[PDB]
Amino acid sequence: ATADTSPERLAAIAKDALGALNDVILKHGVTYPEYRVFKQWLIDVGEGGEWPLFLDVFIEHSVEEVLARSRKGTMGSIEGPYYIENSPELPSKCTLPMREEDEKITPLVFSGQVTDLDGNGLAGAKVELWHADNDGYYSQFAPHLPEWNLRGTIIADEEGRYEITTIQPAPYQIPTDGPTGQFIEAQNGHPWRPAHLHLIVSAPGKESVTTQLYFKGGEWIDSDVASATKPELILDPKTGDDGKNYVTYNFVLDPA
Amino acid sequence: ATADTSPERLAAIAKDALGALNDVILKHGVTYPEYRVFKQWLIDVGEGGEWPLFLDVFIEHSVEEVLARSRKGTMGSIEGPYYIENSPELPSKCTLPMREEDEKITPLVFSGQVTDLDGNGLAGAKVELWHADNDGYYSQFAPHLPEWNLRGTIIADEEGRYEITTIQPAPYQIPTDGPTGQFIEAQNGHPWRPAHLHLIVSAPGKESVTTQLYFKGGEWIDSDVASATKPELILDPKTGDDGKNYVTYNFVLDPA
Ligand SMILES: Oc1cc(Cl)c(Cl)cc1O
Ligand SMILES: Oc1cc(Cl)c(Cl)cc1O
Ligand SMILES: [Fe+3]
Ligand SMILES: [Fe+3]
Repeated sequence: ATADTSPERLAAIAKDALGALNDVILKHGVTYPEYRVFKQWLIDVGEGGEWPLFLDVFIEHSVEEVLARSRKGTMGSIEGPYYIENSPELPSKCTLPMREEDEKITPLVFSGQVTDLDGNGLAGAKVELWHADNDGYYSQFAPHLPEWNLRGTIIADEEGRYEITTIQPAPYQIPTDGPTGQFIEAQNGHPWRPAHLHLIVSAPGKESVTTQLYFKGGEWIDSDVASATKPELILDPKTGDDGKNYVTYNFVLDPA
Repeated sequence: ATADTSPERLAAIAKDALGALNDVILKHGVTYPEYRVFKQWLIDVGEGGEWPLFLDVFIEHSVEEVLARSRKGTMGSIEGPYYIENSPELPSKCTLPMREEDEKITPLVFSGQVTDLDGNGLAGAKVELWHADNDGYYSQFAPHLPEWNLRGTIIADEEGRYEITTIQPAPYQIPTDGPTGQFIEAQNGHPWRPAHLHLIVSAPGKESVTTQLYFKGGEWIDSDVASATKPELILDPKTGDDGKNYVTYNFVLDPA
């Protein structure tokens, strides 16, 4: 990864970031035993491979918030740590790859349209969808799962429409025993994110959008540990007589 | 390491530390490519074993500053990452262990007295001294060095006096190729600390003091990368006719 940040921009960011942290130590009278625990815990974060988790939980929301200012289309949200590029392509009307341990979960039928700022529908539009199973696991991050379980890139039709059947994911829990979970536990927090779909939506000559969608009534929408929920992103699915849940959600893309 | 910090104290520290960092992202409009570089660099810090270095350079000074408020005796300074417990004991009048590559350096004769707040001299007082050689290396952190090179615990006499001959350390440079050095290089900084002695001074029923001493005229006293220099800690050694440099410095210990 590379960034085009100047020495002077970096200096300025570093000065107030370190200044700020040093200010917090002063305000709170952080002790030497505390400093020692902090040092060991930073070591533990790295040793446990949790920098992607910790940052995406506690920092990414502010980086999306910056990006949001430059965008007129659908609300973005954090990518989080579980995205995988090049998920297998599926047609506009499709069902995500899934196991038999998944086919017993009430189906979720997700429909809608990808458009521009003026509402023109968009051909060649792709919807990359990934989410957790009813167990709260992601494929490629749980060795029991078929590697593209609940992952796909949907090819939207000429009008920019799709109909994807999947399942509702379970809420996600941050493993309690790792450094991040221990950080949360030690301050009496909840290591939970509400149930959510991840989507990256793209189209020719359009700026892609990374977002998440949530479920009205879901537990933890009011207390997402990653501060990544937005009211605009909450789905209210209706139940059909097949007993499946139906929801329509449209994507609006900024020009590239 | 353990600390006795409450869930509520931890919550409060975390809230403003993360809040502060998220505020810096917002103020500066930190980008996704920047966020990605930041994430990789945190990973690299851990992989390179540089959490002790980075924190002691950029954070420890604030933790000593907190501790300083509760102390009436000699000014403290940061421990930094190179302290080693149980260095071999030496008598009140002694010379630090050193090589032949060290005996060619002009000697530094360091004298003084350990006392209490009222100026009463202190028996059973110990002066743990450690510093770098003329090359800027520390023993146990450079495989060529005898493991206690320029390290000792000095036993002060009945009056609390010592006379330790050593050498003046060279200034210290933070390795430029590691994540911390690369952090410094990318913002156009200087990876240098002024030449310094480290001391931990202790006595029966007294609160030990961790401090450093610096050298008038030394380069980088005006720009210590670790912000750990204080005017009270700067030595002005006088040259004798043996051509050795002489300095007197007294330690004043708070009661335990
Ligand atoms: O997408 C995610 C993002 C974060 Cl931060 C967490 Cl904790 C879990 C996720 O499933
Ligand atoms: O004692 C030290 C403390 C720090 Cl922070 C550095 Cl960079 C070098 C040292 O020799
Ligand atoms: Fe997720
Ligand atoms: Fe040092």
